[PDB]
Formats: sequence, C-alpha cells, structure tokens
Amino acid sequence: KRAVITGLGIVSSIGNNQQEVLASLREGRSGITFSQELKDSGMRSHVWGNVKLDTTGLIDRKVVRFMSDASIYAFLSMEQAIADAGLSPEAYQNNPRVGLIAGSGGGSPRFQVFGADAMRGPRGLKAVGPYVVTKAMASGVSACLATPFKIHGVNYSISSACATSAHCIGNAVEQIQLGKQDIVFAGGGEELCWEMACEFDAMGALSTKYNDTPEKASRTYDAHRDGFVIAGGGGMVVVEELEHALARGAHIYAEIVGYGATSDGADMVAPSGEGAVRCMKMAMHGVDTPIDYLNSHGTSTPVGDVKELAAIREVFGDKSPAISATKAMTGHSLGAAGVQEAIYSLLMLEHGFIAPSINIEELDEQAAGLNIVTETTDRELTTVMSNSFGFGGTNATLVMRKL
Amino acid sequence: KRAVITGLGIVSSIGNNQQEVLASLREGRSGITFSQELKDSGMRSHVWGNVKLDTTGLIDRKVVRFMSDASIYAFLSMEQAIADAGLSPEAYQNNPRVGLIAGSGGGSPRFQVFGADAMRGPRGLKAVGPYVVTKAMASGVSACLATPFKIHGVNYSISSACATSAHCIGNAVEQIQLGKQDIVFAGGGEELCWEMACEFDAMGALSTKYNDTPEKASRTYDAHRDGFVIAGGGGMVVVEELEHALARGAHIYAEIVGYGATSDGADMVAPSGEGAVRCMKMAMHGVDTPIDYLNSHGTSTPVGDVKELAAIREVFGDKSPAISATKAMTGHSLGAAGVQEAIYSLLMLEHGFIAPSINIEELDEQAAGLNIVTETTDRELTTVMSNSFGFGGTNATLVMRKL
Ligand SMILES: *[C@H](C(N)=O)[C@H](O)C(=O)CC/C=C/C/C=C/C
Ligand SMILES: *[C@H](C(N)=O)[C@H](O)C(=O)CC/C=C/C/C=C/C
Repeated sequence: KRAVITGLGIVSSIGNNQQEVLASLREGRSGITFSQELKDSGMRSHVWGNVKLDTTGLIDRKVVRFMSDASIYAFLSMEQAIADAGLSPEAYQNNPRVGLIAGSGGGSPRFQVFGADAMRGPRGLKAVGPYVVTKAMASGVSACLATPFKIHGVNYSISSACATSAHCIGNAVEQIQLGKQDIVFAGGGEELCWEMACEFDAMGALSTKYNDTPEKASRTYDAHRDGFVIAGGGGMVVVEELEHALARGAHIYAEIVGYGATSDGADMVAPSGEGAVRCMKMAMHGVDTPIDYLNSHGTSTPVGDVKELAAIREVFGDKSPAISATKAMTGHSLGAAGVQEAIYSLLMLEHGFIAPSINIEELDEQAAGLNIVTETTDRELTTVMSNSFGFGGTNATLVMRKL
Repeated sequence: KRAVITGLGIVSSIGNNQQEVLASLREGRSGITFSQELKDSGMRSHVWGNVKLDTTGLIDRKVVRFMSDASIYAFLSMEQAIADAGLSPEAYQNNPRVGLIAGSGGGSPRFQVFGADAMRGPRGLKAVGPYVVTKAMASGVSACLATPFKIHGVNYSISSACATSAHCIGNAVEQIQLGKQDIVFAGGGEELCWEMACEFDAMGALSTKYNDTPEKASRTYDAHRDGFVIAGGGGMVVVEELEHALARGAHIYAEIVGYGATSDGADMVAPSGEGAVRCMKMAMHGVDTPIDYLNSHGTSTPVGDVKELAAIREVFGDKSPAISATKAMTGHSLGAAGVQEAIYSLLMLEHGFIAPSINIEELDEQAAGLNIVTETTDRELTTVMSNSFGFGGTNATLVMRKL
C-alpha cells in the first residue's frame, strides 16, 4: 500500500548522473547551449538543452540496434537507478512482481522521418531497414528497457505530452498500492531533434529572442520570457513497496504521499488553471505536513508561467511554499521533464537545499508576493511537490515526503 | 470496486458502427482491400484494412484541426459509445469522476513526416503550421478526446505497441477498482499510412504474396500465412463502476472479471510464449467460470500465430476454449486492435455467437488439439477472453463475463 523511491538515474542537460546534477543545481548552472542544427533547420529558436555525452558504444550493439535516443537516455538512466537502488540481477530480473512503466512525449520523430525519407529513395525498403518500428513506435522507451533488463511484470508506456513521465511514476505507485507489484521502474526519455522542435517553433512555443545568450533564454517568471527552451534526456526512479524496501535494507529517498492526475477539458495547447488546482489538491488529500518546496512546471512561457502561479495561489492561499522553476537552468525535456524534476526534488530533499529559479531580471508583476527563491538556499525540507502539465489539458503532480 | 462495460463505439475495416460490425462478424466478411497508396509507395504489401468512411464534416472544424486520423477515429468511436451508453453532457462533462484513457501505437507518422517535409520546404515554419504537435504527439488520441468532451478526471494515453488499447481498458478498470473514477472512456485509434506501413514491410512483418486476392491475404493459422495485413480505425468502450451503472439503469454488456498485463523480458519484435501464459493465467485468477470463447491476437504471422497457441495449450491444457482470430477478417489495426477485438468479443457475448476464423485452407499442424472455429457458430456464451501482444514483449489479456 505504501510506495517509496529507493533509487534514481538521470541523463540531463545539467548532468549525466545525480552527483553532477546535484552540483549543477546548487550552482544554478545552465545546461542550455547554442544549437547549430536548430539554426540550419530554418527555425527561429537556436537554443538547446542538450545531453553532453556521446552515447556511442554505451549500450550493447545488439541491444542498441532497436533503440532511439529517448530509449537510450532512459536505458542509461535505469542502469544508474538499478545500481543506486542496490538491486542485484537476481532481485529484479525474471520476476513477475517487478515492472516497468516509462514513456516519451513524442516517441521518435527523427526515425519516423528517417523511415519515410528512406522509403522514397532509390533503395526503398532496404534503406528503411528492420529496426524503425521499435525506434519510432510510441512505446519505444518501455519496450526497449523491459526486454533487455529482463522485466516480467507490467510493461507499457504512459504518454501525456509534457506530463508523461510524471503520470508514469504515479501509475507505478498505483501498481504498488493495488498490491500487483513490489517494484516498478518508472520514468521516461525524450530525444532532441529539429524534426520535433521545429513543430513547437511553428506554433510559437519556443524562445527566439536570446539566441545570442543561450544561458539566458530560459527565464521562468521573468517579465521578458518568450517561450520555453526545448531539451532532451532521460530519468528513472525505482518505485518500491515500503515493506519490501525496508526488508532488503534499501536506502529510501522519500515516500510518494500524493499523486494527482486531472483533466482541464477546455483548451488544447493552453492551460486552464482550474484543472491544476484540482490536481494539486488531489495530491494533497491525506497529506497533513506542509509543502516546503514546490518544483513548478514553469516552462518560461508568457501564459503558462502565471497560469500555474494562479493555480498555486488558489491551492495554498496565504501560505504558499518556496517555489523555483528548475527549467530556467535545464530547459524543457518534454516527456522526460516529469521524472527529471521529481529527481531534482528528491535531491533537494536528500541534501537539504532549494535550487534557484535563475534568469529573473524582472519578476513578473503577477508573481508579486509569492516566494520564488532565486538563490540556492540551504534548508531542511520534509515534503516537496512537483507539477507537470501537457497539451490536451493533462495535469499531474507528485508529493514526496522524507521518512 | 467492480467494473462493467456500459457502451461501445467503433470505426473499423468491417464496419462503421457496432451494427455493421456485427453483420460482418456473423457473415464472416473481410474488410481487406487493395491499396494503391501502399503499392505506389514502393512497398511489397499492397493490401489494406481500411475504414470505408468519409469523415470530412463529422467533427467540428476548430476541434478537428488539432487532430490526426487516429484521434478522429477514436473521437467518432467515443461519440457512439456515449450515445450507446445513454450518457448526456450533464452527466459526463465537467465531472472529476469521469476520465479518459485512450491511445495509439504510433501516434501520427504521417503528420510527423508532414512537419519535417513542410519545414524543409522554402516556407519552413509557415509551411508547418501550428497544429502538428497535437496531431503528432503520442498522446494525441487522449488529448484530442478529453478536451472537446470536457473530461475532468484522468486524461492520458497508455501505449504498448500492438497491445495499447487493451492496456488502456485494463488501466481504466484499475481506476474504478481504486475508487478514483466512476466512469472512464477507454480504447484507442490508429491511422493507416504508407509512412508507417512501410516500416513493418521493411522488417518483413506484412503479407506480400496475396496482393491479387486481398481478402485472402489475412489467414491466421493457415499453413501458408505470410505476415499480417495492416489496418486502421478506432474503438472505445465505457468502463463504469457497477453500482453507478445499476443505479442509472445502464445497459451492461458484461463485467471485466480479469485483466492480465505481463512482460516477456526476452525479445524485441518476437513473442516468448511464457509471458503470454502468465498474462492469461493472471487474467483468469479468481474467475470461477470457464472461458467459452477466446479471441486470439492471431495476426497471421508464421511465428506469432503458433506461439500464442502453444501458450494457450499450456494454459488450458486438455479443456481449451473455442478460438477464432478475427484479424483474418479485419486485418491488424495495431494500437486499435485491443479495443476493437474486445468489442467483437462483447458483440459475440451479447448476441450469442462465435465469429469464424476465416481463410484457413490448410490448418497449421501446430494448431492441433485446439478448437479453431471456422464457421459462425450460434452459442450461448458467458465468459470470453481476448489477447493482445506487442513488440518489446508486452502482453495483455481481458476476460469479460455476463453479469
Ligand atoms: C509541453 C508543455 N505544455 O509543457 C506540451 O505538453 C507538449 O507539447 C508535449 C508534447 C511533446 C511531444 C512532441 C510531439 C511533436 C511531434
Ligand atoms: C504489432 C504486433 N506485434 O502485433 C507490434 O506490437 C507493433 O509493431 C505495434 C507498434 C505500431 C506503432 C507504429 C510505429 C511505427 C513508426
């Protein structure tokens, strides 16, 4: 019935493992860079939240042949989570009570495009090859992890745009609550490519006025923010039943004391706020400790940023928690945002500190009053909240508490 | 705690509604046709499981402009399921206890390729437009339905390749069991295009030797089967808590008494009979009545067909149920296969008959002591089972029983 986190893995724009991420977080270090690929593609946004690691040879050649970047990022993340959790092969493999729930927001547009492009060339089917389905299918992230890691329990992906990996973790918790699984690896991944990013630029969702200063492009809550900075990477956490964790001597980061999942039923592409209030409130049912720190979805967009702050004002009233949008540092990894930010929250809980909300040269007028921390501040935290929202009015929030 | 089906909707290769689907199922009619598009793309497979329906003015302009075919098919299926359920706006909209869990196996390869092609054109960003993300994102099917139907409960997609809509329904059931939702619209959709179809052909998964006789291409269990026939369409069912349903005088097709979801942890693109055995066994746990009819996954592939059979023989041993692969008639709608086949099963339960397993000129010698029904058989059914498997070793089976 009770679910706790006993391990985490992460490959992000601000770090290739939790120690690197930790340092980046405390230093308010940016993971955004200039992208020549995005410029050459004809986009107006040339800033990236890229993973600085050459993944070549990092996975078994026979295994990696079926994977795309989103899967590769999640795979390396799950490798870290397994080790971190102190799980031995005999403990999680070929075990019906061990599952995997991980996904991405867009699967693999790069290979969807590669397949189409190849089909129309002089080689046709032979240029396409036999590995595009597993690379391009939406469930690639879960399929490519569950098979090599020898998982026998649940195996599927939850996809909900920019809230996918958050819903993935929440679903993992429910598996533990329903007593169906003892352990479920949850998280996700997202590739970084002009193929997909150009589609966000086309709808004006990406930042375009700070290409000369990449590290200043992502500026959540700043009066002059102008869209989010697309990013890629992966994240993975080990969701485990409490007794099972305690029995093996597992190191527990926190317990998942709240999980909200609601729907706006209003606008595609734009948030309503109303659904987020219900989502946060839902995650709070039963939680009687205060929310000490709130890791906002805050993507750095004009409408989104204040819409979520309005939701928070409504849920907490005159006693809102310390807030910070780590996306100002990391960028928006879309489908991987939820699990990565849950990890940043876990690291803050574990090391007792609040990561800064960077790049706010002029706090938005609507952000007046609120406690958005703009400096790395040491503090003993106990309960933390993390929000994730996506197109189609899909909301998710997770509340984690220290034991 | 108990989940029942109180409505269904369907847009498939063998019918644009449940009445038409019933007629083809009883008649043993094939929905496969020759495809000029497929042939013209360079493919070897030129047979289709297409939806014969002009969807043109069926969905509101400002709504449909965010959708792709998978979403359009699921949307029309939802419309039918709402009416067929006897539900009205005042009862299902802006209601926190009403949710939506629907997905596709591939999202929208067509619009993803369109975006990449548009971008590379002289007009770039302006050629792409602002609607490709919602059309191409993996969660499109759920996002595009939850918003217009004003859903306020759960809202996300489950994606598991050729088992997605089956896992979607199972997840909906768990929402009712966890007491989180009273109603959850579950199902999915899949578009039909060479963009995606060419990728399956490239891995030799599609039938190529019966292009001259499309209706004979899909031949599950036949000694000369040579791959599945790709198809498109949608399906949607209303999963409702028992008491809620009885209280409103709802029409109940049956109760979902079993739901299995397992993982092979062995092969990508190839089924390991053992995972399916555990999946089926998991779905039968607690069901005190025998399985009267089994709607197999049977896609008409050399390895797949008999592997599931070996799995079935191992599960039921001596006393096996009547079996029939409706894909021999309908083709493989991939992500939409699970929900559509659950609907065929519900229709057989609701009308007391077993749909034929067509096109078996020579029964595979692997399907021995089994009961593969090859003629529409009038029978009083009580408990039915439906299997769905996908790449990455993802398995799902649903057991539905009359109340
Ligand atoms: C991101 C957000 N609102 O924070 C939004 O939910 C979103 O667009 C996620 C979808 C990304 C998948 C890419 C599909 C493009 C082909
Ligand atoms: C189908 C099967 N094994 O019956 C298989 O699970 C599958 O390939 C489903 C994925 C289809 C999504 C298309 C993605 C291609 C870009």
